[PDB]
Amino acid sequence: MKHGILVAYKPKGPTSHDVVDEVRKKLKTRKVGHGGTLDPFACGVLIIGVNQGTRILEFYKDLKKVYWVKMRLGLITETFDITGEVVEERECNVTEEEIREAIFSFVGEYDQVPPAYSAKKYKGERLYKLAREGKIINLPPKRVKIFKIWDVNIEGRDVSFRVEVSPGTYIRSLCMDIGYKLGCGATAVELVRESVGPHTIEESLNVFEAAPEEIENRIIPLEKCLEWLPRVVVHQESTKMILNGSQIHLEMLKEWDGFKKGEVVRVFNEEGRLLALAEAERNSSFRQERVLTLRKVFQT
RNA sequence: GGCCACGGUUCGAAUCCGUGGC
Repeated sequence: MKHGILVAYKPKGPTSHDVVDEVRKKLKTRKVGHGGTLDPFACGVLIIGVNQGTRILEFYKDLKKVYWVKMRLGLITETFDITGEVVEERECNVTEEEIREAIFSFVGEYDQVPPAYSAKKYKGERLYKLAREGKIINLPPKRVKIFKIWDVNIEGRDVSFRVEVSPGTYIRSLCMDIGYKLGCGATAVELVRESVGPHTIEESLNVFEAAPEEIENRIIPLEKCLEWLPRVVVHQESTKMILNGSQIHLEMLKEWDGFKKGEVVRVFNEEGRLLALAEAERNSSFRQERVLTLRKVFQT
């Protein structure tokens, strides 16, 4: 029974949950989840948690992502992709200069409204559910930031490019907005998430074509997970304490590794075991004041 | 853990997580 994260590949077609089920089918379990959904029409990196690993999934939602996208100008749908049933073709007569101009005009920060077809919630129901019932929701915008755009390739009306964006950014909205700026409209047709944080699509595995063994081996152990984030070590004695509630104090730490305030921290004992993730209560300077407050404990 | 309500995450998560209650 392994416990950790699995960098999987979601083929174009099935939903993010269809991925989980596939996994939990192979590993014969139920403790399975993902740390970030991918629209069915898209494909790429999908962080999948196994057993105790599901507990750390929430930390991947804050990682930068890298997508390769291909939108089609002059196309518009209600879902912002090619799976929409209400399409509207529009005449596109813009110069490649006007296109690239619009594309890079988005590098930076802007307020992105979430597509009505999102998993966001309004009043106990999911937007995509409400949208299908005929009620479109207009949620408040989210200041999203586009870090950079590269490998732009223009072919007639099919524009394509790579982009790195902050967490919570919708590539569907990005395209729709670029199509607006261009007046002809735009719709995402192909979307490929090349990476989430440091997890590439190369390090990924197509759980749908692999066997249990193959899937098992590719699971990263809680220790090796969340490579980013500060890691502190505690004297082998204090371990039993931590595994039984108990906050962490100065006299329990053996190594520091500077960190912030409410910043998450990894807690290792001496034998080299992840004991728990905890939020700092201070900074990182030189009395038994609780210096770290538990945030999650692992009974692997 | 389980059973309810509410959120989260790039859309068909009841199924994963997180918050409240028991």
